[PDB]
Amino acid sequence: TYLHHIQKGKLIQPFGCLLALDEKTFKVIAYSENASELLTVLGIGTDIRSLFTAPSASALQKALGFGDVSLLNPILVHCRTSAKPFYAIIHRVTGSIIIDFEPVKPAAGALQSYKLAAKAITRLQSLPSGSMERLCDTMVQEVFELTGYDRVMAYKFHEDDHGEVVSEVTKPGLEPYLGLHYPATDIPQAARFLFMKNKVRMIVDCNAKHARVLQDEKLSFDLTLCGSTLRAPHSCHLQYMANMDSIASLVMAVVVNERKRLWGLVVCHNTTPRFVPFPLRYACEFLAQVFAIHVNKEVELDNQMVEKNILRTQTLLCDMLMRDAPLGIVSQSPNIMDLVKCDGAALLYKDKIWKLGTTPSEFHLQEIASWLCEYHMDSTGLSTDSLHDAGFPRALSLGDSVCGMAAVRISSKDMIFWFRSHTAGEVRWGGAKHDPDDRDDARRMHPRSSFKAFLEVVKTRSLPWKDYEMDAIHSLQLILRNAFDKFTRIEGDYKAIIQNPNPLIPPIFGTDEFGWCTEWNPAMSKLTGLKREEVIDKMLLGEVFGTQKSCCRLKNQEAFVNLGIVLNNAVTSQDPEKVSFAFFTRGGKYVECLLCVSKKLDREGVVTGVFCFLQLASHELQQALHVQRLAERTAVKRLKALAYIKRQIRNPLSGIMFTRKMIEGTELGPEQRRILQTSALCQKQLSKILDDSDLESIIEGCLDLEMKEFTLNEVLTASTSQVMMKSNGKSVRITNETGEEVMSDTLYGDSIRLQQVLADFMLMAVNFTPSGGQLTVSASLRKDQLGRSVHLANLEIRLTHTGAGIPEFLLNQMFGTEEDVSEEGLSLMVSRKLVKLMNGDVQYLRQAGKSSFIITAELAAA
Amino acid sequence: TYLHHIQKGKLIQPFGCLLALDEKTFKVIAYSENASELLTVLGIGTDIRSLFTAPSASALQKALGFGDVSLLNPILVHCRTSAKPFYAIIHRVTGSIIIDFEPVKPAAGALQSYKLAAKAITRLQSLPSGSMERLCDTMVQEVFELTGYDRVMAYKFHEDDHGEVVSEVTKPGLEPYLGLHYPATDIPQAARFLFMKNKVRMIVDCNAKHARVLQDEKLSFDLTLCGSTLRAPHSCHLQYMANMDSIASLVMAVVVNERKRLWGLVVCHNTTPRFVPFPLRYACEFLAQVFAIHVNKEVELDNQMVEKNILRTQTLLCDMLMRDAPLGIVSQSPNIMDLVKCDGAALLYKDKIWKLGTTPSEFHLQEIASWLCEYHMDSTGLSTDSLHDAGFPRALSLGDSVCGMAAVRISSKDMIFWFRSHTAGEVRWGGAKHDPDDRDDARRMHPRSSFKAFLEVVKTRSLPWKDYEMDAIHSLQLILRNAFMDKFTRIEGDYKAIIQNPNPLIPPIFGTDEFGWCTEWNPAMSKLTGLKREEVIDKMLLGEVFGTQKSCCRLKNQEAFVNLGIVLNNAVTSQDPEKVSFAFFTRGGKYVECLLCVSKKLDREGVVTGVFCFLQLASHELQQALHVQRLAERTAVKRLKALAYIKRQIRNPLSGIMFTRKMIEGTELGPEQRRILQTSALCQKQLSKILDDSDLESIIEGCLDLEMKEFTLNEVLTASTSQVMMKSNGKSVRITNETGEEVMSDTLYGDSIRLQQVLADFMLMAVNFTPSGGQLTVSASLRKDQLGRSVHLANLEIRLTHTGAGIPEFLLNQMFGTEEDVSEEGLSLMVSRKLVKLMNGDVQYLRQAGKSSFIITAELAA
Ligand SMILES: *[C@H](C)[C@H]1/C(=C/c2[nH]c(/C=C3N=C(/C=C4\NC(=O)C(C=C)=C4C)C(C)=C\3CCC(=O)O)c(CCC(=O)O)c2C)NC(=O)[C@@H]1C
Ligand SMILES: *[C@H](C)[C@H]1/C(=C/c2[nH]c(/C=C3N=C(/C=C4\NC(=O)C(C=C)=C4C)C(C)=C\3CCC(=O)O)c(CCC(=O)O)c2C)NC(=O)[C@@H]1C
Repeated sequence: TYLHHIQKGKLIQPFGCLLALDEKTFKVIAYSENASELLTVLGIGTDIRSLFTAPSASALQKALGFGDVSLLNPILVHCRTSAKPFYAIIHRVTGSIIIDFEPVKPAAGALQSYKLAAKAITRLQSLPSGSMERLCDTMVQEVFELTGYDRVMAYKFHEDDHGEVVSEVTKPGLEPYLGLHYPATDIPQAARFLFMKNKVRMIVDCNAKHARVLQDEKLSFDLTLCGSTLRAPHSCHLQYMANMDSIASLVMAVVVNERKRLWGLVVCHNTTPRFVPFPLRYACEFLAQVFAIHVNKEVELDNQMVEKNILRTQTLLCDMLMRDAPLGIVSQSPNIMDLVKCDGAALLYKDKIWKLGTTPSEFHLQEIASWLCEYHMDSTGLSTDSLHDAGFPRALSLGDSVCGMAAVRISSKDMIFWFRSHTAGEVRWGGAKHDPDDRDDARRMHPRSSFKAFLEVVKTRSLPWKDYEMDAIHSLQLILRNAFDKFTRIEGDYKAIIQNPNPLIPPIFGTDEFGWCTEWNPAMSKLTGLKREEVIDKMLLGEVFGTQKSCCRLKNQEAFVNLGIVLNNAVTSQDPEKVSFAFFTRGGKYVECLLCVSKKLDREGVVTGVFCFLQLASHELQQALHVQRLAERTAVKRLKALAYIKRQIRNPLSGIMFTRKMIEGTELGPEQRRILQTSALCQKQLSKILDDSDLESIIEGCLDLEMKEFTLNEVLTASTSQVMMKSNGKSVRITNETGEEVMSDTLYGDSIRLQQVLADFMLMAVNFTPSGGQLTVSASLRKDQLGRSVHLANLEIRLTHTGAGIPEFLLNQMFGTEEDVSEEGLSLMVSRKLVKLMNGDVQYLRQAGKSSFIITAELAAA
Repeated sequence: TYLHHIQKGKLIQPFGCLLALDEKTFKVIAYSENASELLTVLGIGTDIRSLFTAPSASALQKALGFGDVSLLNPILVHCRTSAKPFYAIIHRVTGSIIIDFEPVKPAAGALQSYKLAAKAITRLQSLPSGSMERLCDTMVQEVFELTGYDRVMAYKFHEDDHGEVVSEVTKPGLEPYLGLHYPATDIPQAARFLFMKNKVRMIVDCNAKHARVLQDEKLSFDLTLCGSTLRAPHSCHLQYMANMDSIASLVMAVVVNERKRLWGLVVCHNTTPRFVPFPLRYACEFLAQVFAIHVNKEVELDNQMVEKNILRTQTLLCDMLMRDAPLGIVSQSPNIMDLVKCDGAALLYKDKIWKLGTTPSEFHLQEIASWLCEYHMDSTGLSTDSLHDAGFPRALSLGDSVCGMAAVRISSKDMIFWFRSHTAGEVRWGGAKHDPDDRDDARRMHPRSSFKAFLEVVKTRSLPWKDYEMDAIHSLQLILRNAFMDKFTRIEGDYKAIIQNPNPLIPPIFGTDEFGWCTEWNPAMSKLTGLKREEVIDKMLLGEVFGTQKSCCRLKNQEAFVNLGIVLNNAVTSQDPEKVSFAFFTRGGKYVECLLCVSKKLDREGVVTGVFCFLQLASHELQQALHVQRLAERTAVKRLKALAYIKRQIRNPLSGIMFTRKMIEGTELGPEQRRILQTSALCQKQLSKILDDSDLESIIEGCLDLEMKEFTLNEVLTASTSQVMMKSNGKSVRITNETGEEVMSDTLYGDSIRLQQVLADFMLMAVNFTPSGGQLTVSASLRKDQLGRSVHLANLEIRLTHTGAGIPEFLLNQMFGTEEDVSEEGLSLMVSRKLVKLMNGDVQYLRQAGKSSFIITAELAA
């Protein structure tokens, strides 16, 4: 096996010395070949104190007999002959305690080494939780500057033990490996087992004259070098790295629960032999642990969202109970589409179909019913990843517009559909497509010699239907049957995997106008142990949910008062009110749930009682809303100011609109009419900025552009108009030099947003240009040198000024370098991002003592 | 006694009839004289089914069998003779059941009764917590409009059982009772015991001639009337109410926990006889229960505020440990004055005195030091509310500047003092001072006839010294004495020499060196951890003292180990204290959840030499208070930065519009061109003024400063018209100014932008709700002859006009503040309401037949 070969390896990488001391007599029994030429007699049986100085021996011996030596590493020792600084790393092996010596090429202890990554941890913790891509990208970015390798990657393991690169930052000029998939056999289980114990592997150069550990034959024990930091990599990996042209590597390890699972590895490559000091490697261990800490939060947050999707679906399902059976679930605002994520829905009732979105034709839906009625008659529901895989003869007749389906037969020949469109199943492989039946074998020596990308075309399929999604469809099926259980799941392989669902209806209990209980759901009975008959007429507040001598017991008197308040506030507002409910069951179980209480309305429209139900949220979920509940009104109390300001700023903006519009009627000067056109564009800048409520609403998401005709002559004129008043006041000379043929180009990009981006960028030069200084604006389409045959475009704007350049603090705050942003540099961060959405990036460069804003943009048009 | 007299009372108020039925045979065992004339034959042995209609009798019979009959009260019944409505109040007594009937003079059950207080409940929960005065003030307001009594009071019970009025709202033209104290003799302990059972007690007529309840059953059981709502008030209290001139009363008992203590009472008075229907009385019971819960919450917040002060004192004390010298404890702003709430503090150290704040003279302080040197040798501390009470021979010389003092014996001659100034101890009694030697006497027949306020002057003392404040300064004993068994003498209230043992508040402290080994382990830490300092010194704090496995103190998991390392390294970089959570397992198994404060330790040479970690032990409720504070702060800094970007990026296009207007001027413009330009001018200043005064923190709750600028009336109408002309011209409504040519040409001086801003949104609110037809007319008037123009003032009247039904009042009343719903149309009017109101004017809607009109009158000068 591979593990047996790795643990029996007797070769070490020629960048250090490995001396092993006996556990009992505390003298060397094994040594590396290069020890004599690097530590200076090196013969076996000489105490280490002979080969070092007095402070080194005392420091080593004190930690030699320590309990756990992991934290004391690294240890700075000096040789007796020349006192050349060495780093000593000590790990204990049952055969002999092994010390690895690493020269200190021109931080002692675990805590001091962790300080090297302190700047990286403060960047990971100060991150918006929720997005795993941002967490992965910021971790690879930190390692890139922390270790200084040519290419840093985040290799994430999937369920099939194969991996995919989720993020990558490299030096410019290197081919990107982002998105590539690699076989599971590339990293065997021997390496996966050791990565949970070593957690850091470093290779200085894949072509090195390996040294030999010449342990004496008199040693009864089988000394192991698996845990050492100097272990020579296997010959297959040396050729594997040579094929990828990665001479040096530093592979990290991420373990979710330090149950425990190797989430992935952080791979740092280098085309040249690279050496990294041990404190940095130890620091990377801490950073990986912090990364694994935050990874476990993202999976928890994902688990919270899937719980909120169930809760939101439960809220929707209760609403569909009150609505009319055949047509109520369609006419209202929350449709059947909101129940299950879909691109369309249909409802075949009374030989009539109620299309609700991107659904097949009316004729085609009838043929869907014919296929369902015979091929899958036994099952009342069906879910298919792809309709062609199911066996539909005319799957291709309706095209690739829709390929998934989740249909349940409520009654007779009436069925309700749920259509899902296809997804881009394009996956790129690293040179070998992983397959389930491949297994690691020790006979293989040379790996694949080609690493070119493989484009594996996956058959046309939609997203797989989630397990919780299927119960939501089944829950509506129960609702519709009453208002008037085997499910087929053709997913993946062509196998009719029959399943039964779990009803997702919430525990529902109702009250009449006076207070007597009226309804008691079976889900309510199973949660509390009280049958429907025993709580069918007793008062809810007093006898059913009461403090003393009650069928269900509340915690204290506050619960009694709180329950009565909610049951009375329901009549005032029909909208559901969410409150925390807790009570004891007949068996003494303490349950914590979230109570939704809403009015019950009859056909006449009068209050006929209260319809309420509980949401069985988890303890972690309950605290999430409860904490947010303390600041829930902040979205209303504070929104008054934003709504008032936006409303109060809109009134005189309209006054500006009416005033200048009427000017066009009157007689105007020949060149004077041009002010109206410039003023109109600036006016539209106010209109669009008012629509954008917050910058925080665009940084995490994407601020959509505008597809409109647009000429470059006006925007530069409009952008200059904003900054002339500042420039004319504090003297600043401004000139524009742009292509005359570009005025008639009439580009298809956004005009108001690009004007805004250039407005503050041009303001930047004015605020830092000395009196009388210049300010040049340029433009260059360069349509003949970017491949305009394939529909694309290019753009560039230059902003040069005098004044020895702008200060560093304002300049550094762009590109998300410094976390804190000033009241002045935040706009530049938004402005820089606003051209990132335009496939461009702004840069700075100082030439001849001048400045330059190299802002680039691309016009994605067709 | 008083309780014995009440328990054997056979009189009831002539406001209803009382019928007592036996438990088994259900026959009338007792009745009142008024029953025959109110329920019609009637007598003992009469079945109650023969007094009402069949549907009503069965409803009563159903309630008689209910286990908890307080739920079904009240019950609406009708007499069979004439179907006269009645309310049945039922309560169970061991001897027999008692039924109270109440006439109905033009909600059945407890739930529907609570609906009458639903409006009052929502203005108690939606209250910003922190002060009991606001909660007490609003609760009195709820009962005032609900019950409609002449006056409503909040009577708080103090420790000595005497009461104090803490809140009061009355009908206009009364004598306020706020702040008045009343002796505990007024409310006997017998009445307090009954209030824990009968929450609400009502007296209708003070001079009513009670009708005796006849009971000639010759049975063993004695019929008690304590629980009946019809019970006759005691003879003494009947004369007690006559002196107060309060015929009717409605007292509500407030019990904090239902440990169970009567917090106080809510008293309602009415000069005329008053009747409150039972549902409102039951609703008042629910309101008291909600008030009781909120009172406990206010107490809990007050208790947490004390804990925060202890944590603040603990954090301050840790700084004094690192502070250099007894000279230094004065220099830095975290001085002794912040340690204890005091008006002054003086430190005596080696024949030199340092004073901070309001302290006595140099010479008097020396005698103060000499006074303890000859009076209180045994005690090392002192605490006197008043120095005159303590025994200073020259106490009067110090004056009112300093009256109280806390003293500390740092050394034989070293002393450090604190001073508190005299506080105005004004308490007004109701007419009889309450003395502790007063006991309830059952033989008393007439109460006091004088209720005028009697003012008792309390002796000149200071604020009462708290237990933790004397503890805080004792914690300074150990810190100062160590860096250089005991008794503390307290003089409080009556002259006494109480000796108490203080328990020092020094928090647990542990520190490490630059490598990781522990350097300190406080005795407080040893008690909490169970580990002696000997077993922790010279051992790694991370991994050997605090660690997951094989460690002295066991962390919960790898989460704590990583987090502890982060805070121990961020402290070196960040000198400021870091507030993080910390949990660890004591060797005894205790899971100590606490907060960790880490600050780097600086040597005298200025080089870092480790960390200084101390713990703030906080309850499970205090920790979440800071946790939600950060999350409340989590969206706080974001909106400031988000608004500062929207505000900054709207200013730039405004400068562009300003520049275009400044350049549209040209060489010269036509007669109308500059006029239409002028309308654009004042419209732009409205854009700038709104941005400068954004977020409306002042115009909504304060007196925003206005601008007095030479103004002309004619421009304000035209500029404000164009803002609303866009929507008006486009739709069916029209705008036509009323003839004011003489007065518009006439000049009045005011704030153009502020008046136009108010006028602009008032017209837009009009055009919006004009029902797609009719004309809008705006008029004006200048008043300088009708009002005195010799006062250098003038009156301006602006009158709008509608053509339609009229804006709804439930939205119009929102601008006056009566209504608060989610509709921005009323929000804008309310904010502008104070803006004109700031101009010594008012705004008034004036309804009419065809032409609904506004009225915007403001005070304008010249
Ligand atoms: C030999 C025929 C087979 C083999 C054996 C093998 N592989 C490892 C360890 C690693 N393999 C890795 C693969 C990658 N390297 C990359 O750069 C990328 C993607 C960009 C991948 C997927 C990685 C990483 C490791 C860990 C490196 C390390 O330091 O251990 C080993 C263990 C080496 C050792 O002696 O310790 C072995 C025996 N790998 C093959 O690809 C073929 C099938
Ligand atoms: C009789 C010699 C003594 C006495 C007896 C007494 N008092 C009560 C009940 C109350 N007395 C109250 C006093 C106040 N009333 C007020 O309006 C104010 C302040 C504004 C005060 C301090 C109050 C209140 C009550 C409770 C009234 C209720 O709800 O019942 C009683 C019990 C009456 C009964 O028959 O139940 C008795 C026996 N009070 C005196 O002042 C004299 C000394």
